[PDB]
Amino acid sequence: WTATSGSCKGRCFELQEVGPPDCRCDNLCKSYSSCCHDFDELCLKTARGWECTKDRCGEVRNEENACHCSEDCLSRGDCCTNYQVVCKGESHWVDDDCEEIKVPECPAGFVRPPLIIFSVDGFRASYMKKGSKVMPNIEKLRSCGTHAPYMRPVYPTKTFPNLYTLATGLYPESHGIVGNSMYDPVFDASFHLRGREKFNHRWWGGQPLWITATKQGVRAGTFFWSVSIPHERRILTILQWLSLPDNERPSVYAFYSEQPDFSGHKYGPFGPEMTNPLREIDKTVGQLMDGLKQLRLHRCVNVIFVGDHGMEDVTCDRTEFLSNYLTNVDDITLVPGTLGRIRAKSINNSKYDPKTIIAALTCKKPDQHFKPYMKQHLPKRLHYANNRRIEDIHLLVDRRWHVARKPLDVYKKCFFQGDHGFDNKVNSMQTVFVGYGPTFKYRTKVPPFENIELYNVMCDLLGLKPAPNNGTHGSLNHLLRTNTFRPTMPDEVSRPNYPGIMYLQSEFDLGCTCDDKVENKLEELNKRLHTKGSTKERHLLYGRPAVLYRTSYDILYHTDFESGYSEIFLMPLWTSYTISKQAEVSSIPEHLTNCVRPDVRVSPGFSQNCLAYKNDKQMSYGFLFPPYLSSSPEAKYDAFLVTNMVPMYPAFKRVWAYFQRVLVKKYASERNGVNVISGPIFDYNYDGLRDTEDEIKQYVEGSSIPVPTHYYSIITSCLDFTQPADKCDGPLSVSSFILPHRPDNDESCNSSEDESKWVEELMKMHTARVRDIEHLTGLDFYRKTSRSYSEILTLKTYLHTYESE
Ligand SMILES: *[C@@H]1O[C@H](CO)[C@@H](O[C@@H]2O[C@H](CO)[C@@H](O[C@@H]3O[C@H](CO[C@H]4O[C@H](CO)[C@@H](O)[C@H](O[C@H]5O[C@H](CO)[C@@H](O)[C@H](O)[C@@H]5O[C@H]5O[C@H](CO)[C@@H](O)[C@H](O)[C@@H]5O)[C@@H]4O)[C@@H](O)[C@H](O[C@H]4O[C@H](CO)[C@@H](O)[C@H](O)[C@@H]4O[C@H]4O[C@H](CO)[C@@H](O)[C@H](O)[C@@H]4O)[C@@H]3O)[C@H](O)[C@H]2NC(C)=O)[C@H](O)[C@H]1NC(C)=O
Ligand SMILES: Cc1nnn(Cc2cc(C(F)(F)F)ccc2CCC(=O)N2CCC(Sc3ncc(S(N)(=O)=O)cc3F)CC2)n1
Ligand SMILES: [Ca+2]
Ligand SMILES: [Ca+2]
Ligand code: NA
Ligand code: NA
Ligand SMILES: [Zn+2]
Repeated sequence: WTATSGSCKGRCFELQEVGPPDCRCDNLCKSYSSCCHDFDELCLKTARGWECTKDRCGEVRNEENACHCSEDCLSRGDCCTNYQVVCKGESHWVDDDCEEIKVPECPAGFVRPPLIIFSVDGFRASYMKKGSKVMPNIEKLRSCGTHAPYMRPVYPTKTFPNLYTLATGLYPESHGIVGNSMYDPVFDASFHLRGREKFNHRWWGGQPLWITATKQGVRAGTFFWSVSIPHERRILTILQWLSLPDNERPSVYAFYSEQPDFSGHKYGPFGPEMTNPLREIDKTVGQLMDGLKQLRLHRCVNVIFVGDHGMEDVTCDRTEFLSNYLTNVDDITLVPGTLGRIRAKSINNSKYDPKTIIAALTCKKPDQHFKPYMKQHLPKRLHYANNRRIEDIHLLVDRRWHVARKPLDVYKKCFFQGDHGFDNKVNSMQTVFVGYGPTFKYRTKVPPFENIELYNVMCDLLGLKPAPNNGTHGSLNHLLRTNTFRPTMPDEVSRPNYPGIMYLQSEFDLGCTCDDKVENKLEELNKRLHTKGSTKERHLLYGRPAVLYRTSYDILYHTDFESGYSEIFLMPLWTSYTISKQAEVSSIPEHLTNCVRPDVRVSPGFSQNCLAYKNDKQMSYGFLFPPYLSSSPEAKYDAFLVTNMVPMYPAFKRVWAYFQRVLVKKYASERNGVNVISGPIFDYNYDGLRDTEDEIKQYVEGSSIPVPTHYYSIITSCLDFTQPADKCDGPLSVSSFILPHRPDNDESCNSSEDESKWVEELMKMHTARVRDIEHLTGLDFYRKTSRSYSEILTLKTYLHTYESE
């Protein structure tokens, strides 16, 4: 109930929302059908359009007009955005030579540069080049300000998840808006685009920028706009608010455009009908910039031009239908489209088995344009699992395609030629970033970065302390002229032990054999110094990682590698080694095929044993430092130590072996040596964070040897590849992965073929950021370099995506 008898006389676009049954005059009132009777009349004036003309210049103030060309308009702060161009011979901002903004040039009374976030729906990254001739204002912003070639959205690449990730710095799994459509089993409620339930605050986790602002005494314009309010009115309102008294005027503002997304859905991302939408957005940017210039705010305000996601070509003919795989199709509900989420139609149906459903969707047609996944087997980079609103069954849909339940859904609901929501590494989903203003840099290209990092930068820009979030603060300091956050390395929590030789062979009863009873003084001096760390400068190039939780571990040195061996988990947390360009691959000899040797530095009671692996019919074992790459026949013995050993399913061994035997050498050739740090990961509760001992759900049969859920490797080299990895004077180059440790290769449809036809493809799917690996391990890499910490942070957030240019 709204008693709409009240008025918006002098309350138009009020910043503070008033509580029912008083009527509302804010920029959201329409959407809740709650505006006062006169709102349209007073607040949505359209008389005479949006631009001054020669004859209007110096006119008599007619309050009915949408914007004003009178002489008093500047002081009221309600002129048309072109008033000074037409009525005072000033130039449009786009026609002006751009000039470095070394410091904020603001009016007196401004306590900080304001921030204007100009967000655009479906603004695919490639529009910056491909639409440049029709977008001169945006193109000025881009070239004079700071820009990245693209910005990576979060998965799913939909609107609501991404706009709210921009607002909070949080992954959808953490903020809760996990799709445009959702069901919450705890609430027994649903969330839709249409309707009212999306206005309840229990859906919306984390702390968005405007609340972070308000709580620290920085005033915020309201970010949301009702869809009926034209774009021109939104700009004029922002400019009106900027004219307000110093004690009332907000410091942070948001504009939103529904274009180009709206048109892109109908006409495809590059349809000829798309040129006009891009023209109008650019015209809107020009209106804003011309307004800021009239108010002498154009060299004061920092403007962010940012998109939420891109757009792909998708038509009805390219729709896979679950009815061509599943017989039981009525007993399930599907969230459809560019991603698939399946749950049961009724929880009273006990016969619903998600296992048999996954199997029925697995490699069934030879060109199948989706892959099913238990949500916890989704690549860790998507961070799309740890929320009760994300269904256990998920379908990652191929770019260009759609998934529906039945054919009736497609022809009872061809209309669209574009869509989005796919995997966030897909080029067509990439979007834009431009920063322009005194606090941003001048004519600077920055590398691609993920949208989860902006929240921190927008806080920096406003002198705010960010709420806890998934950004890595300082990873984008290179966007800013000043105002930078100056971060410290986390303090190491657990210091390592450095065990020497403390145990005799005969104390070990592992059930392990090795064919190694093989016998000088100078060569025995030589092997001790390898076991005290003479080649550690070689294999540990960036310092040892720091352990940031309480645990008990040992550094173990060897000729070819160095490990941090966990006594609690009975394996390394990490193993570091360097393969130069010149290094050579040898085979595992016949005498050492099933050789596992006791490590005399580590007690029997903190070691694995071979008997457990024998008794476990499902589980075999592998090695973190690969025997294949031992530097000498003598050094190869070190690779068979029990402390280099880890549990591996035979299906995963195929992957691991190919990676170790072929790809590691390949990368060293292509990159001029590589440093490799490999290790296990335990995420049984799929929260993206290192598991404690008591969260481990599976052990090797009849033992305390915990089974990893994943295996990682960080592959580092010199960005200048003319210098070898071990002698790099400059910036580093990194690529990493988190492979799921799975007992079958059902994920790879071509896995019965040779490993050269599917393994590298699987690793690409599971590419990762070092920062991903850090959350999952509690480790901190790159502790000792000649590089700045900010540069290291940027490097830690890098993702190698394996997409073309
Ligand atoms: C991305 O960044 C985010 C943000 O930094 C990271 O998420 C944080 O991770 C922390 C560790 O997991 C987590 O800390 C916990 O806080 C609990 C209190 O949580 C409330 O308060 C915060 C702060 O205001 C608030 O933000 C939370 O909001 C969540 O929940 C509501 C829904 O109820 C949503 O509105 C919102 O979307 C958000 O949901 C998301 O997070 C929750 C977890 O909080 C998930 O469950 C959801 O699926 C969703 O992803 C909350 O309102 C606190 O209760 C926890 O304490 C337990 O664990 C500690 C460990 O120190 C233990 O010592 C205690 O005993 C305690 O256990 C007790 O409860 C247990 C279960 O009921 C039980 O087992 C025990 O026996 C005890 O009874 C914990 O300290 C923090 O909340 C989240 N924050 C957010 C916003 O998600 C995220 O990790 C980052 N991701 C990556 C990959 O880096
Ligand atoms: C979603 C979303 N998350 N954050 N934003 C704001 C936001 C963040 C950023 C940013 F700066 F972050 F880039 C830039 C712009 C915006 C404005 C988006 C906008 O005006 N839209 C039209 C209205 C619809 S839906 C609607 N739904 C819930 C509420 S409520 N309960 O939270 O009040 C109110 C609503 F009207 C959403 C899209 N939209
Ligand atoms: Ca969108
Ligand atoms: Ca975990
Ligand atoms: Na076995
Ligand atoms: Na297979
Ligand atoms: Zn859309």
